[PDB]
Amino acid sequence: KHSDEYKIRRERNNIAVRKSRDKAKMRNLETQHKVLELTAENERLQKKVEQLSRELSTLRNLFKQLPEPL
Amino acid sequence: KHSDEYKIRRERNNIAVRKSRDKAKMRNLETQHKVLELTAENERLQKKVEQLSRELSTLRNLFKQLPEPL
DNA sequence: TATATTGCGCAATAT
DNA sequence: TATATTGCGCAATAT
Repeated sequence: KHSDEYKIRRERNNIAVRKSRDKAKMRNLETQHKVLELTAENERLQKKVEQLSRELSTLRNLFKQLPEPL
Repeated sequence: KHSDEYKIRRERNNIAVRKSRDKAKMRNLETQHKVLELTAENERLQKKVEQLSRELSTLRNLFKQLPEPL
């Protein structure tokens, strides 16, 4: 339209749209950051699992003969 | 509204834009799905770490004054 | 003469 | 009389 109330409401909506779009950009960046954090924690936990496995293999490899006197 | 070539170019761009925006929506869904998958794998790995801890503590808890005949 | 992506406004809709 | 979100077109830009 062309009324003065129309122009002010449009100006305000354009402001809100810019704000909402900027907020969505920040959310998407936060989602990317979360993917990186979970990937790092996944690699930490998997290395921890493997570490425990390697320490148990060495614990069983050398164990071979637990004394059986009789 | 410059020419007939203008109208066809705009029609083709509107098609491309709708396609591009749909592709972005599917990409964002893929990122959400990835977050869920990493979250599930992180819970599986943390449970595995805790299981290995519990099986080690109970192993050494029954371990007591293991023979030292001197 | 091609499609793909993106900042912006609009209008409809949602809160 | 409020802002927030979203489908769509436009024009500029990128590939």
